[PDB]
Amino acid sequence: VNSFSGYLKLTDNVYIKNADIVEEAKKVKPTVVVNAANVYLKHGGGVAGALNKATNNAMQVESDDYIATNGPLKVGGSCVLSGHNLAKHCLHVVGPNVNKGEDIQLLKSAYENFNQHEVLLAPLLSAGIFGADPIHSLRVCVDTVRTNVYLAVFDKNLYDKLVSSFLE
Ligand SMILES: CC(C)[C@H](Nc1ncnc2[nH]c(-c3cnn(CC(=O)N(C)C)c3)cc12)c1ccc2c(c1)OCCO2
Repeated sequence: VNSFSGYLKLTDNVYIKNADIVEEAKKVKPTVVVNAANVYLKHGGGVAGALNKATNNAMQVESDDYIATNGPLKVGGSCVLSGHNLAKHCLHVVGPNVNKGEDIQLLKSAYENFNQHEVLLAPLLSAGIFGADPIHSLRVCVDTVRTNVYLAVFDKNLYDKLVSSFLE
């Protein structure tokens, strides 16, 4: 049903809210929820661990069967699988992990995957323990994504800093 509410409108197609992406998926019932994935789809930590636990491990079981036959994703790449009880589909997107020396330039490629979907509920790619500058990830999102993206950022201090810096 894609019933998003309580978002700040940053541009004509990018919205942001201080919220847990899991609670937003349960309220909104989106067509697509984006996972902040890694190349072997190991759903531990951050967004991935929270989405997988909210599916009672159904996401991990499906992802392990996908990887057994198809192998790992590339950094900047994505994979549509089931959204289970959270969404119709889950778009698993791998942003670069700059704390592990991956190329920050691939963050644009990671957000370009969003353009295949009319509307998405998504996290801020490559933030948290992946190490990218959040203000930079928000600018790449705004400059790259043309479809409707609703960003859920589960940290009030980070949310306030992003909004204040975007509005300068
Ligand atoms: C930057 C941060 C704030 C962001 N995290 C998040 N952004 C949006 N919704 C989120 N939910 C959770 C979460 C975790 N646990 N729970 C359950 C819970 O707290 N319960 C009490 C039941 C919910 C984290 C989260 C982020 C974004 C991208 C990343 C990244 C992290 O980790 C590495 C890859 O990429």
